[PDB]
Amino acid sequence: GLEKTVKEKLSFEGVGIHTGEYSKLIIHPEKEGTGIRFFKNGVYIPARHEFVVHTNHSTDLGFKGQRIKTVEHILSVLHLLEITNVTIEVIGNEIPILDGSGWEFYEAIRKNILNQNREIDYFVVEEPIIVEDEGRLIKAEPSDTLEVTYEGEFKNFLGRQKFTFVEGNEEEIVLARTFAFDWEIEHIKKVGLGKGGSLKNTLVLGKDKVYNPEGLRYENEPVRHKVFDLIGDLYLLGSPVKGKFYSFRGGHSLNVKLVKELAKKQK
Ligand SMILES: CCCCCCCCCCCCCC(=O)O
Ligand SMILES: [Zn+2]
Ligand SMILES: [Zn+2]
Ligand SMILES: [Zn+2]
Ligand SMILES: [Zn+2]
Repeated sequence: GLEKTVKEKLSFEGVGIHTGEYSKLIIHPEKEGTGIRFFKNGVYIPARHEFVVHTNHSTDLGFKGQRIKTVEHILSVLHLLEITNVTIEVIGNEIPILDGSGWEFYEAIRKNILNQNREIDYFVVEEPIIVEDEGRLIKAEPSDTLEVTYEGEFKNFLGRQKFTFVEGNEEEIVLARTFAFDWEIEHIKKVGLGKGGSLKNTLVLGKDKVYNPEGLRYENEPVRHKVFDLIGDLYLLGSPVKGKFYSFRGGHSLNVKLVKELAKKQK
């Protein structure tokens, strides 16, 4: 496939789920071979694993004293549409959460794709690999197409659920919203996070209840969102990824751990 950028500048704005502050994005077109990077207060922060500085409740990047929180969703949408060259200018300290999914980003960027004059240099998983952490596990193996399966084992009514994404089914995961369980809200607030969270941008679940009056968009919306997250974190490898992935209870921390190991193996 050929590298792609956006036809023109695209802007998005809104509160950040963690900072609770208003932030704005301006997605700028870039020439072939530029790659995906963020720009904040005069500093360019490449969308690569070397710049990850936090992964507990979001994937955050930083460089030279400048930090940007929650890049997982915008990066996942860019990965899914195979946008390879753009500069995401951020005026604020975090990417706007919007409705908690990648829908708005997806609809806008998809309508503004510009093919360029260079073959994409994909990151191709060359051999099987497995990373684990406290019962959580993620496996990656060779594949001509990006395939991602996420299996969750939740302590509430969700129980055991599984979802598989395959190329062409992008729309099945870009609408899945971020979620949190009521029993983890106290901790998130205590560590200085989740300041912008609300039922408008977060699916809040209880042991046996869904607080959002609109309910779930899909009975397995939570696992679809986790697949969406992994695809965003996988883009930290530096280019569109070709491989088959299986994540069991994975999260941003384990996702980045996998990315770093795959990168080391210069796979
Ligand atoms: C009662 C209003 C709801 C408060 C929402 C708390 C903030 C949401 C935390 C974000 C959870 C996603 C964590 C992740 O990125 O893996
Ligand atoms: Zn090609
Ligand atoms: Zn924490
Ligand atoms: Zn996240
Ligand atoms: Zn997410």
